[PDB]
Amino acid sequence: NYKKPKLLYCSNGGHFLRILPDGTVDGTRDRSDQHIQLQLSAESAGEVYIKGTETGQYLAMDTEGLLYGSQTPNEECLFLERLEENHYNTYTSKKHAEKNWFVGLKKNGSCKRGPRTHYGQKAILFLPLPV
Ligand SMILES: O=S(=O)(O)OC[C@H]1O[C@@](COS(=O)(=O)O)(O[C@H]2O[C@H](COS(=O)(=O)O)[C@@H](OS(=O)(=O)O)[C@H](OS(=O)(=O)O)[C@H]2OS(=O)(=O)O)[C@@H](OS(=O)(=O)O)[C@@H]1OS(=O)(=O)O
Repeated sequence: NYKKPKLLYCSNGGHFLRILPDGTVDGTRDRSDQHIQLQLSAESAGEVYIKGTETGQYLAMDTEGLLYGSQTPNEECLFLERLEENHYNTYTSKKHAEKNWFVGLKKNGSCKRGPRTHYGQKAILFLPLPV
């Protein structure tokens, strides 16, 4: 929540989180892709935004539970950051917090849906690395 740009790596299937020019969100194993470089920033304590440096779009979660890219920052773009016991990070949707809907990636690299996520899954665990 912080100063240099980062990558976000998910060890479930070995993919980095990725934000595309058309507004779609997925994951990839190709460490050279320019759409995987991210800039995090802190609202207040334990709350963050996540932006793609190349396109300029913000990460968001919609009413059905899927991830997508937004040109303007809004309430659907805010997330709750947690440093877990095993020392990974998790991100929870603010607007849908009463249901425990997480950001996550499937074994095949496409995005998980909010309603299909739980505490304990490999899919929800992320690790920040330097670009
Ligand atoms: O066809 S299976 O019965 O093998 O199910 C595999 C799919 O289930 C997930 C979770 O999907 S969900 O129901 O929408 O939440 O993974 C779950 O099952 C796999 C298989 O292992 S098992 O011993 O046969 O149950 C487990 O992965 S692993 O430990 O074998 O590496 C998952 O455990 S883990 O969280 O990755 O450690 C297990 O998750 S859970 O405890 O039931 O929540 C899907 O994986 S997912 O993409 O991470 O959501 C599997 O979908 S798949 O693309 O067909 O592989």
